[PDB]
Amino acid sequence: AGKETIRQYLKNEIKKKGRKAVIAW
Repeated sequence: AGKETIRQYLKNEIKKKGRKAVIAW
């Protein structure tokens, strides 16, 4: 869980694909 909030949840294991969750959805 991202309770380690950096578990990789800070990256969603994707950075949502590169923080794309805005660097490009």
